[PDB]
Amino acid sequence: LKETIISDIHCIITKPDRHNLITVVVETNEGVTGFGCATFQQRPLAVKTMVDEYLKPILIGKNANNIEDLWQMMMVNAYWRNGPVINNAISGVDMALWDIKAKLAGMPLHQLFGGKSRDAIPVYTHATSDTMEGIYDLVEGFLEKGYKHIRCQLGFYGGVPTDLHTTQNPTEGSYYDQDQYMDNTLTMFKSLREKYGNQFHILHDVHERLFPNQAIQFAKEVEQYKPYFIEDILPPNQTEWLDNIRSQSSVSLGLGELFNNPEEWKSLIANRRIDFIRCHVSQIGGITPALKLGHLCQNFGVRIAWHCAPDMTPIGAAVNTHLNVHLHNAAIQEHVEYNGNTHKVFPNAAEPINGYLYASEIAGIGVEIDREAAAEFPVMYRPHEWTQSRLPDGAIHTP
Amino acid sequence: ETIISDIHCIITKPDRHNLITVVVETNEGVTGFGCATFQQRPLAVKTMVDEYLKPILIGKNANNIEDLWQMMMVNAYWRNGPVINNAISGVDMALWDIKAKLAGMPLHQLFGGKSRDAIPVYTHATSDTMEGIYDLVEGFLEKGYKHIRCQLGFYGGVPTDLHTTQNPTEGSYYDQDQYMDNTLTMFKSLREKYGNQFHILHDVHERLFPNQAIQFAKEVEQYKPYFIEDILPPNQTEWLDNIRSQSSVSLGLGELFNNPEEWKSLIANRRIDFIRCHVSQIGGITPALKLGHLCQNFGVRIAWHCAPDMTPIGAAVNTHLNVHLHNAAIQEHVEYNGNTHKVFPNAAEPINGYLYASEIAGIGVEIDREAAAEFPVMYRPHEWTQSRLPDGAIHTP
Ligand SMILES: O=C(O)[C@@H](O)[C@H](O)[C@H](O)CO
Ligand SMILES: O=C(O)[C@@H](O)[C@H](O)[C@H](O)CO
Ligand SMILES: [Mg+2]
Ligand SMILES: [Mg+2]
Repeated sequence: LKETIISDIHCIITKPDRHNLITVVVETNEGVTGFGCATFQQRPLAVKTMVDEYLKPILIGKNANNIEDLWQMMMVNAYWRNGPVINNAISGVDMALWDIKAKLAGMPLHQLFGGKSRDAIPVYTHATSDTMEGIYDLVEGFLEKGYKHIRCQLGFYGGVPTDLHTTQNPTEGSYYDQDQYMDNTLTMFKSLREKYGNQFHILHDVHERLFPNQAIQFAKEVEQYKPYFIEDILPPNQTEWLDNIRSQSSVSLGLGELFNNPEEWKSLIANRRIDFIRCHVSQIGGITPALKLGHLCQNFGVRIAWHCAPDMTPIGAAVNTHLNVHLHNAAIQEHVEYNGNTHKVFPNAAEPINGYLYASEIAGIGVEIDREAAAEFPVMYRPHEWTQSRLPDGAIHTP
Repeated sequence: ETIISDIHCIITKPDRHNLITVVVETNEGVTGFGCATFQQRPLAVKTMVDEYLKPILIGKNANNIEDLWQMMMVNAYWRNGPVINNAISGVDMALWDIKAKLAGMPLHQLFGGKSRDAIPVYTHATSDTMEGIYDLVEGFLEKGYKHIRCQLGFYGGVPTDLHTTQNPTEGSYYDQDQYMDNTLTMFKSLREKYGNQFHILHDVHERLFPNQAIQFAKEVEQYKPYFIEDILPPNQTEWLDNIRSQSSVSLGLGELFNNPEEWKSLIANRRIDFIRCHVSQIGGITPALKLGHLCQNFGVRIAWHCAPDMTPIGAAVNTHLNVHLHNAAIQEHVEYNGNTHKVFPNAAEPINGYLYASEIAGIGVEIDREAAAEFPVMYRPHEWTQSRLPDGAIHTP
């Protein structure tokens, strides 16, 4: 191996399905090209500005081989640090550098790490509908495909305030009622267990919809249905309340897709407050920190379920599968089938087979972006009205 | 209702620093100004304001600052961090400016008025020699300052003078042991010469590993610093327990904070004496009031970070916060140069070691948009942030 000099950096935003996806491309003098995921779907222009105007100038000319040095350097380069815009931009670079390294090594990404500790990673997918029969329809399709884990949600939560006990002139927003949401969810679980028994593991995402007193009540009530995990039962700033849950419920908990600061997860993990870490890999700054966090979780007996919803490139998905077949404490990979457009922008994107995702076996990450093809689906402004989530009295709640 | 009619985000560089101002316009003729300054990444903040905050603010009622703050903070789902928070801060401060203007009151009067007459100020004396420090100190004492942050030596640049490797990686190098030794010599020398004539502050600037920090804290204690600042990086503050158990040294920390999880345990466990957050990096006035109150409960005082790379609008806001919040302690000095005074008129300067809050309606300082246009954004690399130890490793800068 000789020095590998960075020659150019690109940042591409594309929207082949419903979400703005962000890819970073790192070119080298040596003609070895790396690809990485930088997807912060809600603010893609801010991530692209970050890469183009700020990371590019500090990276051109540097030796790509020293990923660790470059990561440490990038993370503190703006002085102020740790956030979703900065970390996503860095992730795109970090993943691309790992891609370049694996290509130079002539190895699949996970082989650099130390290779496999499992044959493939199990997958769970999403069944959400306003009717139980909609859920049943989705569930039965997934079971036919060999899925053994399904995240189920009954009802949609966020609409006009008129349906609720609201005030005389409600502030504009996406309204919901926490009690209605909990009641529907418990009914859903009961119905699913009566209908399917233990045919599949049921997951559910509380999505920080609750106050702490509601969260603990919900944990106790849902316990009997033995969810594989209940996800984001609290927002990231009230996880200290997990202690009271852990002292009286055996419910399995996943949390962390929101994290972009180590102080959000350090005490959480050291105190065993969760069972599955859920971080979005690009939010914490890429592969480099994901390995370390995986190892931290291993020490404390916490398993890994990285956030892998559709708001991420198939490049990012492939990276997570490499991480997932390598880290011994990886548990499961979230997945939603890719549409035709996405498959076209990112060739060779793996889909699950009989409920398992297999890591790519060519050199590198295994998935790149077709640039000229990404341009057909340009960045789209989206209001994301659901993030203006309000309770009946009109107050914002964490969405 | 005060309906928001437009939002602007102006980057201007009258001095060394790309400063960022948010302007909120209204149909009530009233105009608000706020600071969104993240100097190292200004275009990212501007993108955030222009493309993302503006559409969720136009047509909304500016009176309800608290709602708008809560709404903005979670609007991108992912949250916290310097880019989003600074954008939000610019808006938040401008909404406060509008409210104060409509009330016909200085900002601090909205909050509940003064709990001190003015806020003391600390200045900066950095030199390569003790004599250089003495000269600076004496000039400050003559002007009525009683608190001075002192630093002996400059720490960065070429590693030729250090015990480095054969072919050092490009970067701004320093040696932690030389830095600690120089700082201790500085404290000793200042106390020998001036005794208790003035309070001495020093900013460790996260230069140390935890084991070094603990040792330094114990050694420097005898010199009674007013505070030692950023003795640890924001991800190693658990190590403050080690220090707090065996040293009486006064500690300030937090200019780097942008996430409440960074300060919550720290404050509830009394691990610092002065909170140092930069108001715009935590999201503006709205969260600064709450954080100030949180500290008050726990017996922690306030020394918000102030620097030339914050608009004078931001400075004025801090002085309003400082004369109002009972647990405020001291305001870091920012000697603004002439161009900056031109672009941001009526900026207060210390008088006999004190900063007095503005007494006109509003924040009291605005941006002159024509003046600002004379100094467009200019790229800067900030090479100092690539800080390295003699073996070539990055250290938090
Ligand atoms: O676990 C999940 O897939 C969800 O929490 C989504 O990521 C969230 O609605 C933002 O897209
Ligand atoms: O406390 C201070 O004024 C310094 O730590 C500055 O924030 C830092 O050098 C970046 O400009
Ligand atoms: Mg989720
Ligand atoms: Mg400082």
